[PDB]
Amino acid sequence: MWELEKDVYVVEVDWTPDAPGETVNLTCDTPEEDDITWTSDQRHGVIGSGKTLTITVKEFLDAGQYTCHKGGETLSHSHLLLHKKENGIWSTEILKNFKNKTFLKCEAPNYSGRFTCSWLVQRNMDLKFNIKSSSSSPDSRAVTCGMASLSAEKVTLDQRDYEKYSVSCQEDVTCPTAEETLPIELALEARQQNKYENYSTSFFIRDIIKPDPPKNLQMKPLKNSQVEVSWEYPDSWSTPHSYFSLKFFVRIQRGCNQKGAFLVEKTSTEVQCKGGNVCVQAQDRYYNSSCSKWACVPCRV
Amino acid sequence: MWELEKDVYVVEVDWTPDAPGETVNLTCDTPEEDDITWTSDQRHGVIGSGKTLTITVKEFLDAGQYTCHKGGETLSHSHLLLHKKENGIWSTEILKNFKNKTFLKCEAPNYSGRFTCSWLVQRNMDLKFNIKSSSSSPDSRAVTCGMASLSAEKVTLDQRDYEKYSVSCQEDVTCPTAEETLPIELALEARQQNKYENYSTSFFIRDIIKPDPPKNLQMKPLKNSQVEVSWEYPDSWSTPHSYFSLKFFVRIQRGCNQKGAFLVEKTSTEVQCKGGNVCVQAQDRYYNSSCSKWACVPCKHH
Ligand SMILES: *[C@@H]1O[C@H](CO)[C@@H](O[C@@H]2O[C@H](CO)[C@@H](O[C@@H]3O[C@H](CO[C@H]4O[C@H](CO)[C@@H](O)[C@H](O[C@H]5O[C@H](CO)[C@@H](O)[C@H](O)[C@@H]5O)[C@@H]4O)[C@@H](O)[C@H](O[C@H]4O[C@H](CO)[C@@H](O)[C@H](O)[C@@H]4O)[C@@H]3O)[C@H](O)[C@H]2NC(C)=O)[C@H](O)[C@H]1NC(C)=O
Ligand SMILES: *[C@@H]1O[C@H](CO)[C@@H](O[C@@H]2O[C@H](CO)[C@@H](O[C@@H]3O[C@H](CO[C@H]4O[C@H](CO)[C@@H](O)[C@H](O[C@H]5O[C@H](CO)[C@@H](O)[C@H](O)[C@@H]5O)[C@@H]4O)[C@@H](O)[C@H](O[C@H]4O[C@H](CO)[C@@H](O)[C@H](O)[C@@H]4O)[C@@H]3O)[C@H](O)[C@H]2NC(C)=O)[C@H](O)[C@H]1NC(C)=O
Ligand SMILES: [Cl-]
Repeated sequence: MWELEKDVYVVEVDWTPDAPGETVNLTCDTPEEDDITWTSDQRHGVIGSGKTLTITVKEFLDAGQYTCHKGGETLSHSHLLLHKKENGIWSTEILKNFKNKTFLKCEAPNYSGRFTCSWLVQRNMDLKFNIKSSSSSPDSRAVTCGMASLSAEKVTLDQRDYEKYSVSCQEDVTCPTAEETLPIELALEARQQNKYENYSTSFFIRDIIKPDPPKNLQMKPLKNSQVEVSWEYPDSWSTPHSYFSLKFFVRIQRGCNQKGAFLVEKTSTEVQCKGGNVCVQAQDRYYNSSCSKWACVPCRV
Repeated sequence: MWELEKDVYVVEVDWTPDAPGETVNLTCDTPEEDDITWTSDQRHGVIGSGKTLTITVKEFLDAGQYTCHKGGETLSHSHLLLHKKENGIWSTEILKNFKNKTFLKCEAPNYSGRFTCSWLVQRNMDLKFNIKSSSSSPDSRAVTCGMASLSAEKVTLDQRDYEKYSVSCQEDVTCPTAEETLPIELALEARQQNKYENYSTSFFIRDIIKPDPPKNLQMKPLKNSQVEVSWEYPDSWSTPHSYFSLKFFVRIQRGCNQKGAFLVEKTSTEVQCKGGNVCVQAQDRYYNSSCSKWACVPCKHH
């Protein structure tokens, strides 16, 4: 057993059929020692007595809020969370993993240090999240995360729509241009009713980069079946652009889709369409990170 | 007098003819107090006695290793180095200054933070060098230098060729784009026998930059007395090249010389030669730092 916060404890439990439950002592926060009575918010009536209550916690009915009493007045209460362990593996049942079998997915629009991480939930009910820097060493990368919020966007995997959550974070001290020598290690604590689980992830900001689509994609014809297309770097992207260079792929219509797109490092090109869309996306010139969303415009005069 | 390291002390001395030497007390590192005697590695026999030896240090014979003894066994020893001061000036006799009358010359091939400093020596014998960050304040630039090594190259000044030393250094913390707001202040300690001197220098890495010569200098003709010459930035140079841009000068034949060289910011040009060499050197586009070495290459029927 271990303390999560004031008067909230987590109990690790082996979830095999014939497992011996953990015996946990819960003492009352009062100077008195007589006429002490205990109750649970999962059971009817008095379930114990004595200043210290000793119980065997195996099932989830053995969890919850245990309340003290003396002479009809309440005294204190302690909360029990369960951390399931089955076949040697810690449970991961509150969150739904993405197609790539990861649970936490983070992406950053630039190298400033700000980024967001997101996850999916199997059932959006009675949830409590909290995310922070897992490693707390001096040579760790300090991060200041916000509070988790339910997002309007709903990811659809298999034939099910999962609600997604998200949280924005900022790296404390930064030098965008500097090379990253060690990763950002994060940890999400997840609760659902009286179930406790936790998810961890490590990453370099360079690997999670995904620029925003190029802005001001304008049109200008040239001759029969030819048109010059121009654009400019997005406002979100890191500055100066001479250092944080970008490359672009250009495809035609009728992550990184490289089926029939041609590379252009400059911010303009000449191409033939005369019917259909001319779409262009961006990527960091020097590192193979995630590409941007497509920015499309028709091919009409 | 002041301590350089454990049991090694430096004595500042005015080297005018009739100068009063500095009196220095040397105590023994032992709990005993009787039968204590002193010797020197510059003098024969016992030169003193008592737990504390008091001597007048003026000449170099008064320097060296002073050893402590009791009952035939050695106890401890202290080393004395001399720092000469003549006409108010601290001596600079171990090192030979360059043509520009400086002693330390540093150069960097890129903005990484790595660089090297070099110096010359008048006589390569019984030398000990050590270089470090002179200022040790919080707002100073921290540097981690290596060990000084004798170089194969020998600079030739006047009518004599002098042996050269060099040491590579790295600036602890770096930010590629960042502007340098204060310089890198270094200090070299030099010893030769029992003589101590020290040399200092301050610089911004941007000022010591000297790129390496441009690589893959290929040729491709055009017409009678016309030919296109192309090259590419050197591998040592900082990246990305869109930020760390370079300039190039192109001269003809038959450390920026630029006597008859013409500027080209792009990595190629068309020029007339039809006989001779076409040489090209590089420089940082935006700062007037040192230029690179030259990269040279030579130049019927219907
Ligand atoms: C993700 O999820 C995992 C899985 O739960 C988290 O891992 C757990 O973290 C907690 C807190 O960091 C760990 O608890 C600590 O455990 C140590 C060591 O405990 C063992 O050794 C002790 C020796 O004194 C012993 O007392 C312990 O006994 C208890 O537990 C057993 C059952 O295991 C039970 O039978 C006993 O009756 C006891 O109740 C155990 O054998 C312990 O020393 C710590 O306590 C000290 O330090 C704290 C901090 O100051 C202090 O407050 C205490 O008073 C005490 O001085 C503390 O209990 C837990 O062990 C981890 N789980 C595992 C499997 O190792 C992980 O933290 C989560 N990560 C994130 C990022 O959220
Ligand atoms: C390059 O070369 C120059 C030239 O030598 C170096 O300059 C010298 O650096 C050293 C170390 O930083 C300096 O020594 C210190 O001196 C101070 C002040 O000393 C004066 O005032 C003292 C007042 O208490 C007094 O005691 C001193 O007296 C001694 O010297 C006189 C002769 O000058 C002699 O007659 C006496 O008998 C004494 O022996 C002197 O008047 C001193 O306070 C320092 O000591 C304290 O701090 C150290 C550090 O913690 C500590 O260990 C000590 O116990 C003590 O608490 C220390 O001795 C020296 O003064 C500098 N030279 C000059 C001319 O100023 C320079 O450092 C070199 N640079 C590089 C980068 O290598
Ligand atoms: Cl210099």
